Amino acid sequence: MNGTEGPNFYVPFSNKTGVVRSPFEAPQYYLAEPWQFSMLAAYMFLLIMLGFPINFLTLYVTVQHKKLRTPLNYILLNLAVADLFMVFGGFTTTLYTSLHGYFVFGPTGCNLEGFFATLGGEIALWSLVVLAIERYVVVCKPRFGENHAIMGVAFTWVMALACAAPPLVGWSRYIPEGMQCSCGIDYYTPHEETNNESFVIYMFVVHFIIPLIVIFFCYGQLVFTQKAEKEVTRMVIIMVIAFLICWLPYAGVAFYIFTHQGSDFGPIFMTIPAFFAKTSAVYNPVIYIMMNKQFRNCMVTTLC
Amino acid sequence: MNGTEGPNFYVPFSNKTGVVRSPFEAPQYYLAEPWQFSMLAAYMFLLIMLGFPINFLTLYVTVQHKKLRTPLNYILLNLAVADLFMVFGGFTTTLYTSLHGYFVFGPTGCNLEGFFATLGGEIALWSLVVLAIERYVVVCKPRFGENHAIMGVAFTWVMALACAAPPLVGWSRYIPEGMQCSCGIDYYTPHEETNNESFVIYMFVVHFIIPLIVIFFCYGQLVFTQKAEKEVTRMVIIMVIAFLICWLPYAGVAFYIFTHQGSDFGPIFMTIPAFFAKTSAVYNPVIYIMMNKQFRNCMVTTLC
Ligand SMILES: *[C@@H]1O[C@H](CO)[C@@H](O[C@@H]2O[C@H](CO)[C@@H](O)[C@H](O)[C@H]2NC(C)=O)[C@H](O)[C@H]1NC(C)=O
Ligand SMILES: *[C@@H]1O[C@H](CO)[C@@H](O[C@@H]2O[C@H](CO)[C@@H](O)[C@H](O)[C@H]2NC(C)=O)[C@H](O)[C@H]1NC(C)=O
Ligand SMILES: CCCCCCCC/C=C/CCCCCCCC(=O)OC[C@H](O)CO
Ligand SMILES: CCCCCCCC/C=C/CCCCCCCC(=O)OC[C@H](O)CO
Ligand SMILES: *C/C=C(C)/C=C/C=C(C)/C=C/C1=C(C)CCCC1(C)C
Ligand SMILES: *C/C=C(C)/C=C/C=C(C)/C=C/C1=C(C)CCCC1(C)C
Ligand SMILES: *[C@@H]1O[C@H](CO)[C@@H](O)[C@H](O)[C@H]1NC(C)=O
Ligand SMILES: *[C@@H]1O[C@H](CO)[C@@H](O)[C@H](O)[C@H]1NC(C)=O
Repeated sequence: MNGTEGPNFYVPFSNKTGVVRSPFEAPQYYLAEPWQFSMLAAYMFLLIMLGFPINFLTLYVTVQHKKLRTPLNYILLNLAVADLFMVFGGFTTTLYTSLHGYFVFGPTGCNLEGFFATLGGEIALWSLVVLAIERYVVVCKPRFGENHAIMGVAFTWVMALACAAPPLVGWSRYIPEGMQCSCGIDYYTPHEETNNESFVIYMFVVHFIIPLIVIFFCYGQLVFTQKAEKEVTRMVIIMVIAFLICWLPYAGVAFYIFTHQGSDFGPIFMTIPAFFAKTSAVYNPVIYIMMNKQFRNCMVTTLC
Repeated sequence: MNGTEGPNFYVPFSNKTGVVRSPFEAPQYYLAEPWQFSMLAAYMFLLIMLGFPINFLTLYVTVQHKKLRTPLNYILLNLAVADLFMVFGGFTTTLYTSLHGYFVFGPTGCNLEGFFATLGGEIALWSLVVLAIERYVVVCKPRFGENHAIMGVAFTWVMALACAAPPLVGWSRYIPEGMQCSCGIDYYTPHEETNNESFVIYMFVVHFIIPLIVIFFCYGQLVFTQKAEKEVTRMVIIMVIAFLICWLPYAGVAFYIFTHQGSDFGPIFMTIPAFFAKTSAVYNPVIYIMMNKQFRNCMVTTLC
């Protein structure tokens, strides 16, 4: 093995020189310089200070304006609420961890950082499944109304909790990654007590591949088969593209590690894809403002 | 003396145990923990990422709309330009310095950090003198026009360089302060080679007290003697109040040090008032948007 396994961690750094220390006990300065950690903390402080206002505003405008009750309006409001849980439930721990260079709050802090990012990411993925079905029904007419949109909202939380929750209670586990200042699913160790292998297969099949198959089925039916409907279909296309840009690098590296456990990689290998993925809390309302005229006008009316 | 003086620095920390190292050579971890430096860097990254867009938008909107040519519009455009110089000329060095825990760029980096902050702050203060005169002339009628406003703009640069430039070329000097990750005027040492004492008296009399006398003489005329002119006067009042909030804590501490050289103070003593003062690069265009209806409508028009 080229890294160091402990009871509840896997450090991507060899202990042949004796310097490896648990990421729950001491700063991780042996594997990176302090200025590198301070870049993580500065990046996290930015996302917190932008994420809270742009998601609170999206929530506030939606509730204030009763005209915003299309399926798109409901899903975007749901994403704003899940984004706020990521910022305050999860990102507050990332920032504190990045300031000191390790999980000062220990395994509990790791569980908070990982759970809310896994929860929020899967709400976004299953929301895109809901919108793809809605677009397919609306455009191909093979009616999707208010009830179906709200039923879809509750559906996203059920599926996302079915992915984020078991690692809290004994199926897989959340474990620090990269420079050890963020947490994710354990792709690194067998750890039979938690049946790690079955959960990763379950996560990738049910909560990655099956949703993508549904989205591209509905899209395929769209392509091989009015102005207000076109504006919504155009935004959903960009929402899916943005999701792929955000999460595919992380998905590929995680799957590579899972199929190459113990291989020679360093802390930076997962650090960059992990922290790039955390932009997921911010970008959806930015698309919303740029690609939905009615909502953008409501925000200007509310703001001014 | 309760601190440590070297050839070009004064560290507010006793070298009785021998751990003091030059802030141009080594990280300053002997006087503060790494997470404290990381807090400075996260704060500076915030100010750069906010400072550049809000000031650039003010410049762009002002140039685009030919109607924005009042004396207030010219001064706010001048402030947006000086703010941009602060962000890219000065704040980039602060972020890098605060990431590493010391002035890796050395005395040149200290000169960049201090010069552009002193220049930009003095442009703001002499701009308030111009606005006070313009308000007193228009309201009390004892006519101020485009020529007067632009003449005032050039006047603010001449006065600000009369304060900021001599420390580059031998009258006083810029020296790190606090946790040593920002730079300002030498209030700490005699250093007769650069005639430190006479510059500090010159700075406080010519570039603090004389401008405030002029501002409060004009205001005193306003108080103890239409709708469009009231809005401008209201905005100038808040600009003055905001300036005093920003700079009075720094000015008071710096004057205390100058009259109690060598006394027992620590690094936090000047750190917080120093870094609070750096909000000066962002706040003026915020007031602009909230308190000038014409400019706010033009911004909304341009951005949408
Ligand atoms: C990396 O190796 C070092 C050196 O063997 C380990 O440090 C020792 O740990 C044992 C177990 O508690 C102690 O009894 C020794 O006193 C430690 N020695 C020193 C010099 O610290 C360290 O635990 C290893 N790190 C990991 C994460 O396994
Ligand atoms: C603080 O005191 C220490 C200890 O006296 C100084 O370090 C010494 O500096 C001399 C002069 O260059 C060297 O010859 C010694 O070898 C140094 N000793 C050690 C242990 O490094 C240090 O220069 C002082 N710091 C400042 C800023 O003046
Ligand atoms: C390095 C230190 C430099 C310090 C010196 C800085 C000087 C700044 C002055 C610029 C004048 C620009 C003139 C721009 C003319 C604008 C004309 C305009 O818009 O109004 C015309 C109107 O007819 C009028 O009566
Ligand atoms: C109009 C709105 C104004 C709003 C802003 C109001 C600011 C009030 C405080 C000013 C700072 C004064 C600094 C005085 C420094 C004295 C420090 C002192 O005595 O401290 C000794 C000790 O040894 C040190 O470590
Ligand atoms: C810093 C926080 C991180 C890296 C959180 C990680 C969350 C996951 C393990 C997310 C997994 C996935 C998605 C939410 C969407 C794409 C498919 C998955 C299963 C890789
Ligand atoms: C971090 C950068 C700092 C602290 C820059 C400091 C700049 C000055 C020394 C400015 C001085 C003043 C003003 C510009 C306005 C108020 C009066 C002074 C002389 C304190
Ligand atoms: C560790 O790295 C070396 C070098 O690439 C490799 O040969 C070895 O198989 C790796 N260990 C594991 C367990 O994969
Ligand atoms: C250093 O601190 C002590 C304690 O307050 C003080 O008495 C002394 O005057 C200080 N040194 C100088 C040079 O003022």
